[PDB]
Amino acid sequence: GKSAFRWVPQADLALLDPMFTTVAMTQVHAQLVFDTLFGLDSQYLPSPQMAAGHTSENDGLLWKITLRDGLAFHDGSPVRAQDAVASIKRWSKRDLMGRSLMQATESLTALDDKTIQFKLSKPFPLILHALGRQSGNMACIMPERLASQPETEAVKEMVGSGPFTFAAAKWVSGSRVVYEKFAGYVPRKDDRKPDFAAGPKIAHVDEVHWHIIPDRATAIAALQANEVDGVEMVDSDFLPILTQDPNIKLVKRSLPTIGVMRFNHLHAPFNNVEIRRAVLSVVNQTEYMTAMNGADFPEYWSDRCGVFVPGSPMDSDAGMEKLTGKRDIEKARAAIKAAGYNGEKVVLLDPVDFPTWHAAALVTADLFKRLGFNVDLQTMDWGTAVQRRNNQEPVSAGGWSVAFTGNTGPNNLDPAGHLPMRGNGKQAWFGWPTSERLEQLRIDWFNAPDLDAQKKICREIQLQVFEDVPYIPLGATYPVSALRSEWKDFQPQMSLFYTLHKA
Repeated sequence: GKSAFRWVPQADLALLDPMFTTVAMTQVHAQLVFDTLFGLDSQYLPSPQMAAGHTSENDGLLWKITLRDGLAFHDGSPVRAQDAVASIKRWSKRDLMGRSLMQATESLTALDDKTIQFKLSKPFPLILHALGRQSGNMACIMPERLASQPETEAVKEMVGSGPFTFAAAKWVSGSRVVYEKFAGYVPRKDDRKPDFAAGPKIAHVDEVHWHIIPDRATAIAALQANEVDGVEMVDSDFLPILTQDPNIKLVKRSLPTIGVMRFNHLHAPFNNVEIRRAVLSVVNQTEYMTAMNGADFPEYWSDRCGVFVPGSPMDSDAGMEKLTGKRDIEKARAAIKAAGYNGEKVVLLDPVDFPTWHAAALVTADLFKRLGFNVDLQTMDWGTAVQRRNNQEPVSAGGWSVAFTGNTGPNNLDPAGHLPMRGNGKQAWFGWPTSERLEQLRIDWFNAPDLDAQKKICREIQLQVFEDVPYIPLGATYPVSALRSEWKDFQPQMSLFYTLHKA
């Protein structure tokens, strides 16, 4: 009699503590079992979820957050402010955003069992954005007895307040994970349409069953045979069959993989900003996306990708002509020669066993040869290339010059966790670009008073990325999930099992 949603995750579930690890499947698990003080909508803006509201006083140095009525943990005990305080303190040990919030917090206390109080040293306008984090790491609320565990010891007992309970006796490694609708869950008021994690969270199925199927062809066959209801990760090879199947609905997920060309900024030739800007002037995202993804399903990639997720609030047209304008090879060749390039060996790391990034390496090798570079395209396994790109030494000592990879997830929405834009030198992501401007602009975004101010700073960040070229975006590739056609309102921002429904 129980209704169930049968789900094929992209990987098995290995860890249960959402504060302990950022791995994708733990964060999906977390959105079934736990809840957050604030949710994010499709514009990734915060709104009350477990909270009823908030107040800001004393010139933004004193914040009060009130819990709404009807919150309960899966053991029946109500959620209090003391549980939220203990959860936030533990969550802030490993979460980047929570760490920044508590660095600005003088004291975090519960005034009663319903009101949370932040006493701030300096203003932190991103406090609601912080407490609204949905993944990596979800700002999940646990009972104080569990939130008091050390941040270095992963929590094993699953007691959340979210719309599903974790059936621990049904977690079978390599085979099954089972979640059961929390009968005691009281969704917040229905004053807005459910949208990502904003509005009421309603479970419309009695159970969610993860079917672990490592063979991707087997998983697709189960979906077409109506043996499962959804598959998290659909490879491009299966796009023709699934598009033709009228019983299957393909879901373009909201957050893409932004492909990046990453230089080694520590040695010639890409320690020279004029050479980096010359390469930027001939990168054609249409060519990269066509080679990496094919031309048959262009609805799942974008060739107009700047620093941030295309179409998201921080995205803008600032300086985008640096990518969308004419790709002039002759002028770029002349600029590289004028900059002083003299045939130095340029090592490209080619991961032959990773098809998309192998394709990006091949496009770049041909482009660099036409630019006049002395190209050394080194073929290796992806795991080898990941080790090689950590070397900071020059090419003469076995070093590298260009590498190719992708950045996924909400980090690409804003400067907080954005990896390639960072400019703190040898403390930055591999490649180690130095841009004091980009570092200061990121800090400016943290201190920005409102959304309009944040957007203006992210325009400047994009202008500065094109000027200093810490990396070059190659395009955005959107992952795809597949569902049986009867399932509606599946949220595309994250694999979520509330809101979705059949009837």
